Parts: sequence; structure tokens; C-alpha cells
Amino acid sequence: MNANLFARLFDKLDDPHKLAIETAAGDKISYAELVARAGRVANVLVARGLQVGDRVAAQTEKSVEALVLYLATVRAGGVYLPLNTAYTLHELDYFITDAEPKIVVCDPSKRDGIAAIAAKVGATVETLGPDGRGSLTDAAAGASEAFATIDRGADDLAAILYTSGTTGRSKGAMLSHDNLASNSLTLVDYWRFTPDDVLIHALPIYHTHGLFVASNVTLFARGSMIFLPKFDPDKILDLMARATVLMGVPTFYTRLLQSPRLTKETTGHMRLFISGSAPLLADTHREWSAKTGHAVLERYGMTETNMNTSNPYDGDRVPGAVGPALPGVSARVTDPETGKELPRGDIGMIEVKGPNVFKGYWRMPEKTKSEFRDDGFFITGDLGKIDERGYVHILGRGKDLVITGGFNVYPKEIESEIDAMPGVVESAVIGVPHADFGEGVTAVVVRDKGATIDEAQVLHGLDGQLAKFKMPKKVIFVDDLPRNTMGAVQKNVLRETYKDIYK
Ligand SMILES: Nc1ncnc2c1ncn2[C@@H]1O[C@H](COP(=O)(O)OP(=O)(O)OP(=O)(O)O)[C@@H](O)[C@H]1O
Ligand SMILES: [Mg+2]
Repeated sequence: MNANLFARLFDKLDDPHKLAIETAAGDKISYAELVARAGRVANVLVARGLQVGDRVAAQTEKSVEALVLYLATVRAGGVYLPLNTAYTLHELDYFITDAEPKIVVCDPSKRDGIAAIAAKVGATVETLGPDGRGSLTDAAAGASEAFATIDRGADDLAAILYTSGTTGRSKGAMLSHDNLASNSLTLVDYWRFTPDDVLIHALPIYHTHGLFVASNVTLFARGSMIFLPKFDPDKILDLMARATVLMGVPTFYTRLLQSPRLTKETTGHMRLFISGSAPLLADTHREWSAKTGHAVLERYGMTETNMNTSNPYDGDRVPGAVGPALPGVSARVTDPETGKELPRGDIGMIEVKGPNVFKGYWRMPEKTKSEFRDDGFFITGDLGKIDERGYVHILGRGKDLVITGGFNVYPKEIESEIDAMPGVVESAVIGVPHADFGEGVTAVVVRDKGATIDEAQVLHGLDGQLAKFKMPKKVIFVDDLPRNTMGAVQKNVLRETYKDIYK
């Protein structure tokens, strides 16, 4: 009855020699082998000063060794803290100072620089490279495989993941053993994962999607995964003939749609395509079904909440919607201010509650308090509505709402109109200060190479479909939209870039 995620996963292992992970080089690792690797690394953590509750901060390229470090940290009663591989030394200083890890694991090439930061909190530094080699690996080579998995309670911490930083400086979400186990166990059943599943895993593992959703679901299900270092369209297509599931972000799908190899035949062996982490556009959903005959299953989650909602595996998968609340999870829509729940169909603030919901922000009890309602619901900061069937629809982030001339203007329906115009790839509608209207609705648009469509053409096209107060005051064409490492459009960046256009 140990609640320790590692114990939930592996204490009882009925089929130990079954495949768990195939590496990018084609090496194969069984469940028993994975467990033994984690035992060695857990012993290394203790030998390097880990005490129960200590954080282990890890910035490494993706590898099975890096995944093992996650498992071992949890197993040893530590708190795993993955960090975006792109963070610079200076950025890392903030996270290391905030979290005060006892151990920091980094790429061999950064050891000297990171050691300086680590010394500020007295952390021990080990290394792990893209090839799975380094001081961590040397230490594990002589360590014992046997390790008594540490007793942990449901609410004890297993991890701290920093948010993606879309709306400001990343905050450290404190995730418990039960947060992670309850969510992944629910998903195994809800998505019907079985030991026969083979998951193509091409996502980063410093983010909740690639780290927890991909790994924990597979591992609980006793299925396996195939690692790829990053999104590679041709390698992903190659693997579909011998895999059953792909978890991706919308950019995976729009990029795969550009391959002439993406056909019914090429995807015919696959069971399920899942999309998450950013909005899957309804047009993208329809394009995928038109080209491949598969209905993409989209789900919605956050760093702070793990997965909240999902389109059903055995029900209607609705373009533009993220599905009803998962089993065990409650979702509602409230008046953003007052907090009163709204009638089904009304747009407002999405709030969630459940065993998936985190314990708060690391050493930010005040900001934690402001993000929870009195009755324990968490304010997502996402605006949307819940339809008559209980499907949640996300309209945008609260900060993406544009208030202009006294009106609430929701950008997505404008973007949908612009996207539908011939010559348009995609568009982002934002608001920036305007002296006459409060904010000026501004359309930032990516067009096809050689497309003729221009500003006047775009505004005229909208004129006959859109209320006057919703009309963009100008259209700005760009080579591409700014996106973070997980493929999300950064409207924060756009608002900053164009803040002065109406000055
Ligand atoms: N399927 C989806 N459809 C629409 N939006 C989504 C979906 N999945 C995730 N999102 C958006 O991503 C957010 C979760 O992102 P994440 O936890 O990676 O950090 P972030 O919110 O982007 O960064 P920060 O919290 O630092 O501002 C959600 O709150 C939601 O706005
Ligand atoms: Mg957020």
C-alpha cells in the first residue's frame, strides 16, 4: 500500500521480461531491466547525499538514462525537477536557487558553469550526456540494483515541474505521488492502453506531456514505447508500421500533413493518434481524417493539473473541443470575477478539481491561495464553455481576451475566419493599446509563399462575417508566428513586439 509512484508502477511485476523501451538506436529494455537500472541510480542518489524530500534538478538531452533518473528520484523518495534543455546558465540560476536541489544533473559540456550555480545551494553535480554517458552513469555502473523503494503517502511530493512560462516567469508546480498515479491510471483505462500498445515517443521529457502522460500511461499499461530524440516526420512515419499510438502536439499533425507519405496505407497499422498541449484546430482535425481516415483524440491538461479532460476513445471525438472531464475530475465554468458557476453553454473561466490537481506552487503560498476558490476548485486561467453534452471547449487564455470599445472580443473565431481565407496558413489575433478604443484588435498572419492576399482583402473578407466592434484595426503579415519549445503560439511575445503600433 506504498503510494510511492515507483512502487505503484513496479512493486508487483507479473511479466518482467516484457519490452518497456526501445531506444532510438534500437536497443531493447525489459520492465525488469528498467527497474534494475532505476535501482542502481537510486543508490547513486543516496551515495551523493540525497535525503527523503530533496529535489533532484535535471537538465539533460532526452535518453532512456534520463527517464531512469526520473524514476530513480521518485523511487528514492526524492522530488524530481526536470528543466528545459534550452535554459541558459543564467536562467538555470533562477530555478536552482528557487528549488534548492541537493543534486543537479546536467550535460557534460555544461558541468563547469553549472557547478558554479550549484555551489550557491550546496548541491552535488553529476553529468549525463545525450548518449547516456557521464559521471552519473559511471557511478551507477558499480552500484547495487537492489533498492528498498521509499514509503510515501498519497500527498507526498514526487515532482516539481515549472510551467512553460507563456504568461510570465515559470512557477514550480508541486506534484504528489497520487496526482501522478491517479491521472495515469485513469488514462490507461480511458484510452484503452494494453500491454500490446507501442507508443511512438518523440516529445521532450521536461514537460508534463512527454514525461508523465506518455511514460506513466505506457508503464502502468505494461505496453512499450519507442524513443526518438525529437520530432522527425519521416522516422515517425517509418515507425507507424510497427507501432500503435502516437502522442503529439498540433504542430506534429500540421507537419505530418505536409508529407506526401502520409496516407491511409502508411497509417493503417495505428490504433490511436492523440493531440495535446496546445489547441488542435478543427480544420486540422478534419484534414487528418480526410487524409488518413483517423479521428485524432484531443485532451486538455496543464502543468498544475495533469490531464483534466479528454475526447472519448469510444465516443464522438469533436473537432475544436477537448472533451468532457475525465473520470474523477470535475470541471466547471464560472463568472471570471464573482466565481459563480454559469449555465451550460456560457463562456467563462474554466476551473477544475480532483486528485489530479497539484498541491500548490513551490514556496509561493500566497500566489497559491489566489489561484484556488474557497471550495477547492483551481482557476485554470483558461476561458471556455461546457456544452450540453459536457464537452469542454477552450476559447483562449484569459490574457488573450481583447477588450475594445467596451466589448469583450474573443480572438479564436476571428482567427478561424482569417485561417479559412485562400492564401492563409494561420493567424493570431491579439490586442495592443489603442488610445481611441482601449485595445486595438490586431491580426498577425502567416500567408502561403506567393499568395496574393493582402490587408484590404483580409479586412473586406471579415467585414461581411464579423460585427464591426470585432474588426481588426490592422493586419500584419509575418514569416511565422513565435512558438515555444512545445509548439504553443506565444501571444505574450506578439503583444510585446507590437505594443507600440498605434502610438
Ligand atoms: N488541448 C488544448 N487546447 C487548448 N489549449 C490547451 C490545450 N492543452 C493545453 N492548452 C493550454 O496550455 C496551458 C498549459 O500549458 P503549460 O502547463 O505547458 O504552461 P503554460 O500555461 O503554457 O505556461 P505558464 O503557466 O508558465 O504561463 C493550458 O492552461 C491551456 O491554456
Ligand atoms: Mg499556465
